[PDB]
Amino acid sequence: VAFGSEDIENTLAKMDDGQLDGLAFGAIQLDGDGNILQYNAAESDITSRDPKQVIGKNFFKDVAPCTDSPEFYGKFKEGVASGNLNTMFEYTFDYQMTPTKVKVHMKKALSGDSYWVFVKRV
Ligand SMILES: *C(=O)/C=C/c1ccc(O)cc1
Repeated sequence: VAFGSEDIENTLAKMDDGQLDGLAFGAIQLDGDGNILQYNAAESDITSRDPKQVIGKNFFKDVAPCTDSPEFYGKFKEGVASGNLNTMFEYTFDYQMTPTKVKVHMKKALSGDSYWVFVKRV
């Protein structure tokens, strides 16, 4: 239930949008190409994005352009390709929002066809 948990993908594997909105950290589920599958309440609180509005949109191309870099998007693609996405790093979100320092945790989902992007303020 906590950010950075070693088995976080197991816990969240069953959750629907409802339980996902209950997390203390931002949670985004993306497919291989980075299209948004799920986007919870906590993430919305940090970025101002309307969940219903971003579902279906491409995270790296349209929603979060500042993440289009080797340091974020680069690693997402490496993980999709290797099949073992799992990395944590510091990042700053600043597109159409006050510059906000966060800690990010990307981790492949158990379904093997989706990927998680977790975020919390620092
Ligand atoms: C940089 O522009 C990041 C923007 C952003 C990150 C995460 C989100 O959920 C929404 C926008």
